[PDB]
Amino acid sequence: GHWAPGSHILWRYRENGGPHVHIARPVTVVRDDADLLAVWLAPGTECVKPVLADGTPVHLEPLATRYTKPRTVQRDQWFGTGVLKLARPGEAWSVWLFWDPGWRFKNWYVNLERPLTRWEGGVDSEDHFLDISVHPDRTWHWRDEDEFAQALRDGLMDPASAGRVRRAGRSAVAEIRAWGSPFADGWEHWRPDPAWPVPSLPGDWDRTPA
Ligand SMILES: Nc1nc2c(ncn2[C@@H]2O[C@H](COP(=O)(O)CP(=O)(O)O)[C@@H](O)[C@H]2O)c(=O)[nH]1
Ligand SMILES: [Ca+2]
Ligand SMILES: [Ca+2]
Ligand SMILES: [Ca+2]
Ligand code: NA
Ligand code: NA
Repeated sequence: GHWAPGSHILWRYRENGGPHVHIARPVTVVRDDADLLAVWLAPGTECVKPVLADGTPVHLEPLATRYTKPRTVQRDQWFGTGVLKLARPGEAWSVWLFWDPGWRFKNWYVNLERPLTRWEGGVDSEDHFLDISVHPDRTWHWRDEDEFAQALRDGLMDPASAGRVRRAGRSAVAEIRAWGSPFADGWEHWRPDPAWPVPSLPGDWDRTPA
């Protein structure tokens, strides 16, 4: 079934090549139907993110060991402006919209990922490392090609899995070139309902349904 707009759910990613949740983001459902799930991640929301086992930031670990060193999780608020996330059921990416203060639209962000799986409390995925940035002038470029390369070097991905990610990348680029959904759909002009509260991080944010 579908969640009513205004519902609170969790949007989650598992650790790379493991079963445990490492990213958990409480979000408000904007739209949920057979064609699209859209959610709003508000500024200040309490989230879960990965850190290295010593609590230090993943991004600061050299690439050579960034994906080999032991990790844990940390609660942290969503910094900066809120993000709108959009995902077609069954599709191997979601598209997130980023704005600067004053709702100055910055870019669409194509997050290549395992198609979201729905469960009672939200949606779960696995990030595929490679991303795409799309600018308001319709141009585009890759992000994190080097992290994608590193992940395959460390066996976080098979040649076959990597191939599937590259295929997804080509399909997303095809949509960008054609200016299809959701790029063409004016979500850059969407605004959250000011009455919506900031959703809480559930104490059981890490539960994994069978
Ligand atoms: N406003 C805001 N943006 C965030 C936050 N965390 C992460 N992001 C953004 O989400 C983007 C993707 O996160 P990542 O770099 O950890 C991963 P990946 O590139 O594989 O999706 C980052 O570039 C970062 O800017 C946050 O708390 N607030
Ligand atoms: Ca990503
Ligand atoms: Ca990335
Ligand atoms: Ca990145
Ligand atoms: Na469908
Ligand atoms: Na203002």
